[PDB]
Amino acid sequence: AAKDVKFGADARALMLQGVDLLADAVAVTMGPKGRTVIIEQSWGSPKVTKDGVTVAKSIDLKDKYKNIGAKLIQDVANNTNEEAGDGTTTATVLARSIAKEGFEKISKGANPVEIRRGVMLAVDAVIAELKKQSKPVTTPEEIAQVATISANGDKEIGNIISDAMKKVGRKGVITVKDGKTLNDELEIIEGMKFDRGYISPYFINTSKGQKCEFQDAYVLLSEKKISSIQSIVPALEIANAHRKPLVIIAEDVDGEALSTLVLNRLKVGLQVVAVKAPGFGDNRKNQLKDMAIATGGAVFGEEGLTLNLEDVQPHDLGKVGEVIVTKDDAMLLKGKGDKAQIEKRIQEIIEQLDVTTSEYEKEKLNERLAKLSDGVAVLKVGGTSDVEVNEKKDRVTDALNATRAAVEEGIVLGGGCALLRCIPALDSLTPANEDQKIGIEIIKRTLKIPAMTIAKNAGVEGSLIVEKIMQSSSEVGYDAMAGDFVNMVEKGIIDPTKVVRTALLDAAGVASLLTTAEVVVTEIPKE
Amino acid sequence: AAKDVKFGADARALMLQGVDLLADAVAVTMGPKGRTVIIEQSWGSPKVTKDGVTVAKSIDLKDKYKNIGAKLIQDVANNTNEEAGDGTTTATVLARSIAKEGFEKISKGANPVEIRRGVMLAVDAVIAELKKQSKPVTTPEEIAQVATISANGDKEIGNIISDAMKKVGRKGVITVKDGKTLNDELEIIEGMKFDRGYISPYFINTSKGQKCEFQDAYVLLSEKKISSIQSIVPALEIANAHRKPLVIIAEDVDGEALSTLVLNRLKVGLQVVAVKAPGFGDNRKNQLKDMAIATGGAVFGEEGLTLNLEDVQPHDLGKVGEVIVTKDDAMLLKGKGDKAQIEKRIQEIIEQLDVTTSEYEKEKLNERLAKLSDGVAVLKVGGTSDVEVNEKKDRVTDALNATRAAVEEGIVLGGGCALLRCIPALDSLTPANEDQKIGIEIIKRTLKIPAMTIAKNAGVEGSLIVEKIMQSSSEVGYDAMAGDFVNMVEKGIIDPTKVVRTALLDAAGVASLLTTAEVVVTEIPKE
Amino acid sequence: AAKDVKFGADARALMLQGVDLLADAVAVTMGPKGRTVIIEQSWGSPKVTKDGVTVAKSIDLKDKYKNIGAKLIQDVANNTNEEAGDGTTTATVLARSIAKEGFEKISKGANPVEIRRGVMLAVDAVIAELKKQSKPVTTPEEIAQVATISANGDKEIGNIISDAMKKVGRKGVITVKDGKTLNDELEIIEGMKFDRGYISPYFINTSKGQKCEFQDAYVLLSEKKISSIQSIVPALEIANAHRKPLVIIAEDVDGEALSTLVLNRLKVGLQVVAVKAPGFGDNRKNQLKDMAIATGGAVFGEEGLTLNLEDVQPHDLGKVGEVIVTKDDAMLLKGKGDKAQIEKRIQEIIEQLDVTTSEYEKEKLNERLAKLSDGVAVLKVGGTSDVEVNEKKDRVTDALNATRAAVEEGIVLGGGCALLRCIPALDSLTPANEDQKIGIEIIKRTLKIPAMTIAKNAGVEGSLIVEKIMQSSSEVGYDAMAGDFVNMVEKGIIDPTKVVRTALLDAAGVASLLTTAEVVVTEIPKE
Ligand SMILES: Nc1ncnc2c1ncn2[C@@H]1O[C@H](COP(=O)(O)OP(=O)(O)OP(=O)(O)O)[C@@H](O)[C@H]1O
Ligand SMILES: Nc1ncnc2c1ncn2[C@@H]1O[C@H](COP(=O)(O)OP(=O)(O)OP(=O)(O)O)[C@@H](O)[C@H]1O
Ligand SMILES: Nc1ncnc2c1ncn2[C@@H]1O[C@H](COP(=O)(O)OP(=O)(O)OP(=O)(O)O)[C@@H](O)[C@H]1O
Repeated sequence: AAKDVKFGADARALMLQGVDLLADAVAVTMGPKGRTVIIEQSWGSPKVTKDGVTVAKSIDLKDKYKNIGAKLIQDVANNTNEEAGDGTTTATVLARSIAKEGFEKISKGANPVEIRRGVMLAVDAVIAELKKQSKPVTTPEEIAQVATISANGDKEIGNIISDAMKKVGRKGVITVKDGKTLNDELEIIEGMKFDRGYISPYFINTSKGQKCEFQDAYVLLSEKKISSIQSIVPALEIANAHRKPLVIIAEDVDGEALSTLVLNRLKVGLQVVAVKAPGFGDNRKNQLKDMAIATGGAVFGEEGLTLNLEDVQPHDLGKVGEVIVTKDDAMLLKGKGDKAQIEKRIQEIIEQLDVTTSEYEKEKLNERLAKLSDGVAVLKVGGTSDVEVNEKKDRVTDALNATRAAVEEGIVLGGGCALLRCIPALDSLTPANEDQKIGIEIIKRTLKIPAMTIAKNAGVEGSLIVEKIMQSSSEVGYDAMAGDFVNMVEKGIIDPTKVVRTALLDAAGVASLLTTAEVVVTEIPKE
Repeated sequence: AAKDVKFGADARALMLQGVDLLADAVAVTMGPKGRTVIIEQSWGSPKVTKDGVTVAKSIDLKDKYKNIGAKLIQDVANNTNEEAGDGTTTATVLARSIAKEGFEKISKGANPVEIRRGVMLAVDAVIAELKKQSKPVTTPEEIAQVATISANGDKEIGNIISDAMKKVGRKGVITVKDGKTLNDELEIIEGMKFDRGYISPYFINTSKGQKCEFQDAYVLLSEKKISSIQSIVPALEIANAHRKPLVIIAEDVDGEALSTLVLNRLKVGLQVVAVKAPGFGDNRKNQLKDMAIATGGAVFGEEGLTLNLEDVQPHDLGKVGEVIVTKDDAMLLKGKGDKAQIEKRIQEIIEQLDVTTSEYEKEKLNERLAKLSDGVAVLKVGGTSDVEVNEKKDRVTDALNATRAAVEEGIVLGGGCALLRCIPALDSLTPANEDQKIGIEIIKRTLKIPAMTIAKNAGVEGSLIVEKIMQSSSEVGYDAMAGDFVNMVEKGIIDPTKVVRTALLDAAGVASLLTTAEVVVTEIPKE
Repeated sequence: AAKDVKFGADARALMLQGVDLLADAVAVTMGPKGRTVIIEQSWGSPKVTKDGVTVAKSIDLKDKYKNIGAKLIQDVANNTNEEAGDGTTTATVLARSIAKEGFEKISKGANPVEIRRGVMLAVDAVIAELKKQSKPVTTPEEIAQVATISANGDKEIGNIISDAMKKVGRKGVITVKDGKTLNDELEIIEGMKFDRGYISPYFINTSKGQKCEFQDAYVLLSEKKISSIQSIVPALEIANAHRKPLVIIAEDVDGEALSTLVLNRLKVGLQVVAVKAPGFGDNRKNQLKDMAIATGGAVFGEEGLTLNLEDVQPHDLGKVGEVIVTKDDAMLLKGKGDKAQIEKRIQEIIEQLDVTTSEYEKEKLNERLAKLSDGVAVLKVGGTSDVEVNEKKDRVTDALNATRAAVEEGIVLGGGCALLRCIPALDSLTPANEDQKIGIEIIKRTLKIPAMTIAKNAGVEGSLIVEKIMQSSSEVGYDAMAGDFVNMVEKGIIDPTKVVRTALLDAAGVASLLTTAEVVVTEIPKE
């Protein structure tokens, strides 16, 4: 596969052209006054999006050289998204500025490696300054303000997010789902729910809603399948002797056992129900064990210390205040397990969370903890059409990620003033040689880009706005939407520290490396 | 794959061109004086259709940028069709008008998102006004008028639909089927007809029509296959002892039992007949249960509380006044069950219908309810060729959907006056800022489009007609077909509220979102 | 396939063009002030590499004739990289210089073969001079200096490598792996770790970290799978009688023995744990023998002297001070085996090393030796993105290779002065005839190329710098990074002798042979 090689300024110019194209495409979506971007899909309706990463990841150029810069900027945006979940457009603009300055400052005697060293030094100093400047979050109003700002200045989403986290705690489980109505909703699921329905409709006893209901019902857990008639008779004997319903959670119920259950329920009125055990693999056993602790019962069929169903006892069956089972989902509301073991199980789960880190394992552990502790909340966003629902879901997810980040770390002035306030810190550095001085100057000049872009999107001269902000007091910033200088903290225009620092770090790291190239090798295009 | 990017005015112009082409193609079929569109088909005779959604879906543009607008308008039309079943052309024209007005107002200082918010606020106010203006449907005359207007001014369609809904109630089951004669027909099916034929022709006892006819006949319902000769003798013995016919509905009849039945009938004249069970699986079980309840009999072979056929009893067999069985269908006319049991079964059916919604499940539950309660109505449309039959079926389906919507909610003045009468409600709004004022003005100017289009299709000046309508009383409108101003309600020109509000909402929602684009990303055409 | 033939100066010019292109692409990355080269990747992000062999291996030219020279230079670079691991760019530049000089001197009467003979003679003399000038490496500071120089002036890598070699000896096992933090980290592994996890979670006894810890635990080693319950019980009585925990390392634990162990641990609290054996095939058996020797136990199931598990003895069980086992890895820290046998094992392994040499076999034997003697060290390189991590990892690997080469042999002045100091040796040769004199002259003039290139990359006249170096004292060269003449050894600018001599030998060997061509036969391009 023959290859083409270009030397010197030509390759840099072409790469800069590609970077500028992608950055210009992504920059028009920045600020409260930004505008959306339409992407043409290959199978159906186009996407109308306002996310920087989504726009960046859907641009590939014909020329083989510009595509290199496009790919590098895509990597910057994707890394920022993966690390923080927000602040991708800021990363893109910062990377573009750094790349432009680096390409402009090269000369015959310059040493790009030392320039990169100086850039990294300046970035480290700026990040330290940001960490000094931060402040924690304590009030729900701050949470609501962060959520509102991250969601394109929409107040309803912020209020919904604040209510959700208030109800299920700040570090709970929250998810976004497609709605079917015009207006969004918040639904909170409490107790134990595992999305399974009764096997046979004959167990229905409450027609309204086609649901089966009990009160103070014995709970039976069986890890393995229930096949032999001899393996159930003691349980029904106990339930009928103590005049209490019985809910049978087992891997499955065989034809003979199911026939016995249904016939007894029909002809004697004995209150009994059966549901499939939830989860697959080790998750099934884990959930069964957790239910056993929650309801104070015992599980049958464990490989270790196996217990036989033929010798069930009244103390082995857990007690639950309420049980609801329908076509699709089942709910155990009020367990009766002892508190100490519940707390110990919670402690073990949280300890396990820190042991092994994988998205699936971590998510499963968090879901189990939420089920066993406080519950989960579901956000359903509505709209007139699918395009609207998707576009709103993007913003809602951005708001959730930003709010979580603001819970983890403090908050700083929004609107790009957080970076502008760090310029003074760069005047205390002592560059070792000339190249590090060049790098420090590059970072100092680049720190102003975000606020300038936000002002530019509003249709006003950004440079004058920045000049005015720098000379004003410490807490004064520019409110793009209103178009006047206000007290940032009071008005609630705030941003998490994690997002800002991650964006700056990733952008600088990638762009500085890019600016040291001298030769570019590509493949000749095929016919 | 390489991709192309366009900025600002060029993308807007191309997308507007595509939208204009699609809407111009679709809008020539609006109003009573509209003309048809011929769609070329790749496997037979072309379609000659006057339906907006079909024309919208049958258009794809060679260029990529215009295709985006075409696809968005297709989404609008499809959403309106699925939600309401009518009013697709109105939605298309409203979407075009909103898109054009939004594009005409974008400038450097403009803020498209706030314009969208203002548009949504205005649309909500207008829909509230419409719901205020709505009035309920009370008499069959309004049903006939709605059906007639929905079917492009065809009185026979309205009369047929009104008669059908009178016969089978206002919420019965009505289905449209192709015809084989010049004149359309209405057929009512009462009792329980399930389209199953006698297993052996030897049971026929009436030459004319080759139909098996019985009076005051026992019915034997079996969920399991009848094969054993032992299991079938007792029922025949009871029937012979009581000297009454007997119809067997079962999963299937085996060689031995079938041979016994046929030979007994032939050599002794015993009155018997057997048919397959209708439906499959759980549906079959439910159908058998419903017949058992209706006929006052008992079902054998049920998995829960199973009853075996060897111990059949006289009180376990239902009685039906009349039984008709032929090669294609079998009908049970007059059941002999308990009225309270029937009422409870209907209550359960409707309650289940109120639990979970799916087209298949809802359709099946409705079919069972109609069979057990009032029956169904079948409409057969006539024509000289398939093209005419399809073109008329389109209108008949539109009429059914419009009449159903009119039954569900109120009715408002037709001919576009319903929207024209809502303009004053927008004059009571107070925009928060300039952008919301621009959006409100956009909707205020858009609300006149339907009347203007209807007038234009008639060959007169739309603006003059709209102006004259606006200065008249609150009850006067324009009769497009006749060509004079009349009392809209008195002449019977009315439309459902649901159609109007759905069209307005969908069109505004999609168009306003479309009008906030700044960039378009599309794939370069391949080779 | 049709082929094309070229004669004389045409072919030489074409091949020289190809060689010049490749060498120009590769030489811009030489010295402390070099610049990086970007390679376009077919499936993802491009590489940003400052590695000579990587650049050379990724250039192919459309023209058939140039590809010959490109391929020959690729061969030079690959051979140098394989033999030494460093000094690829020096080899490439030397090869270009030799090829150009040889091509320049071919005439009607010249004899290329004799020129090659003279070139080889001069190269041998220069290599002898280098070996005479070398000195051994003694202090850790020299190791740090060599690592820093080879790592492109990065002191952190040098310090890390020096510390690692101090900890795990100067001939231990060091591996480079991708990290997950901003800063590179050094992790040292001691004892014996084979990355195997506990068979069943029930064995966990330390809640924090979900680990299993024992002190002074009996060790049972079984080459073959332990399945029959009778084959594991006697060890259990032994352990429960001596009141010590037992660790069962075997090929696998079947459901029977596994059930016995887990049940006893759960119900009686007996301290036991089991793990799979490491590695496959003969490696597994060798590892088991090594553990047996270290712990002082005996391996069960050996093909020779097959010792059945039914007769375990208190003295046949290994003893280990500490045991840690978790979901992924297990560790035995302080074995109680006899020292003398440990030595005999070590001498046996090292004796086996020298007999057979295959990369897999050498790696495995070295791993076993390190595990049994001193342990291993892991170098984790940090970074913000994949490109940065790869770029740093290249330099780290080059530093490791250079440090190993400098430990194996001596060190010589860096910056190209080592070769410059060897020119006087060539003045003592007496060419047999004219052609050998021409070859000696070619090598004499070529020896200056590395220093000239390094000076050129810094942005100064290379000729003046090399001339001033040659006329100065022996211990004075040019410091490119600072830009002044200094004492090379004192400043710590040194290189290994192996790298220099290998690069010179390979470059001369290939270029001299290339410079004796007269006809080039190439395949005609296809369609
Ligand atoms: N009303 C406002 N006035 C001033 N600055 C604002 C205002 N609202 C948001 N900002 C600032 O603008 C930026 C928010 O824009 P945006 O959400 O597009 O940025 P991003 O996080 O980089 O990208 P995205 O969220 O699309 O991935 C943040 O700097 C936020 O501080
Ligand atoms: N004789 C009439 N005079 C005035 N307006 C009329 C008359 N007949 C129908 N209309 C109005 O014209 C529209 C009916 O046309 P049409 O059926 O093409 O529109 P649509 O409901 O948007 O689409 P579709 O063809 O799918 O039903 C409705 O607004 C109806 O109120
Ligand atoms: N500060 C310095 N001043 C002078 N010479 C230096 C300095 N640092 C390194 N050198 C010399 O420059 C050369 C380093 O270049 P480099 O490591 O790129 O060459 P290479 O070993 O041929 O290639 P590579 O390591 O990429 O495979 C070596 O000769 C080293 O001795």
